[PDB]
Amino acid sequence: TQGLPRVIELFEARRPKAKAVISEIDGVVRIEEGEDRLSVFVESEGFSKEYKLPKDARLLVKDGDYVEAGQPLTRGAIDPHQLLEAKGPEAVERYLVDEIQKV
Repeated sequence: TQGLPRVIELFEARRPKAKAVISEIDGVVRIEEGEDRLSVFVESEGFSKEYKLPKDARLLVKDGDYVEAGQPLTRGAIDPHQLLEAKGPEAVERYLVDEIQKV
């Protein structure tokens, strides 16, 4: 359990230790792995951006799936600033409040 240090981690908006990753744009998910490291490509009409992922960490999105902006690709806590610059302010409010209340 994360607990009080997590509450502090939230109220201070501090970089999560087990940082998940979020899509900066809206596009399809194309998973590519030769066996070295894992790469997850969020690709769209005008933009193609790839995410470097460690082979060990697991993810929430199967290949070919649609992802909204700021939608977490991997499992873990989410860096507030990232989703602020991704999804926008209201979603940040929602996440912060819901996590504090989760604890």
